[PDB]
Amino acid sequence: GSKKPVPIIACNRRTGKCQRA
Repeated sequence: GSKKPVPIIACNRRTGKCQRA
């Protein structure tokens, strides 16, 4: 608990939906 990083997510070619596994 120090900094506020950001993971990676996968986008989808459908109903505005994007997220990681």
